[PDB]
Amino acid sequence: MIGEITTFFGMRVFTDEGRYVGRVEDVILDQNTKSIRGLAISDYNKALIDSHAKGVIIPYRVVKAVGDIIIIKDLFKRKSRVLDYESRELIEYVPARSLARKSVVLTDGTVVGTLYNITVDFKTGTIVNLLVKPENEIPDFKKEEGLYIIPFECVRSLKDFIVVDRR
Repeated sequence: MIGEITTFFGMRVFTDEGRYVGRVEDVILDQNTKSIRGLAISDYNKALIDSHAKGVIIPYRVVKAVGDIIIIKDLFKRKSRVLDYESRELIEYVPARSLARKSVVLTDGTVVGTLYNITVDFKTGTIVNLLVKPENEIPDFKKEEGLYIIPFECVRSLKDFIVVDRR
């Protein structure tokens, strides 16, 4: 259920009707809601998607399962419009990879380190932790496997420098 964001990368996505959607290229994040917003897909199925973009974004709420593959709700169908005189019906934000190995700093200006990875809940889509490769010795963040465990609650911006506070 809970794991690291790099796991998404390269995973094939299918629908819950067994139909191939594509391969995850990136993961779209939201600081305001501390959650995954969408998945960026490439090598995407033309039979299902009418589009000329390099990649398409699937909103994260349609994700049902993340295992060896990602299963999403099948939404690649046509609704049928109702006809009044006929019983028949008619038919006619920050990407995760752009945070790669950025520098992480405190509110005062201390250089905390370089971002290594991001911990997320795959069912909920909540962002849980940052994992920062250390460069200085701040006592404000606990450690595991030699990385700073920064609760995402404490992140205050994510532009050219990842900015982090003690609370």
